[PDB]
Amino acid sequence: SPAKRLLFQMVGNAINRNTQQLTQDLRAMPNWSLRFVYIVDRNNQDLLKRPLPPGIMVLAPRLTAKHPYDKVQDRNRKLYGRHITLNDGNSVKVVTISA
Ligand SMILES: [Cl-]
Repeated sequence: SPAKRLLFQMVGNAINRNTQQLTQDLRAMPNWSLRFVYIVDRNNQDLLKRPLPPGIMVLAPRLTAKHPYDKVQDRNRKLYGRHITLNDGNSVKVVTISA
């Protein structure tokens, strides 16, 4: 639920940003908080090219233009996810992970 509030604030920021700007503001976040957020592009790559922890790729395929939001329990963790399209036209999936 901290994870859900992180998704919320992140999506709130990201929707007004382009790919390059969202990449740099993701990079500018502190390391301890990055372990909880991934932003996955149309190539199923994290915007900082980090390897995706398992579970991210159970949730990501579900996140769609028609059904943008979903939550999953995986490996004693809640993952929360949201598909958005940036002002670029590029689509990304912001995914956050708990404790
Ligand atoms: Cl959108």
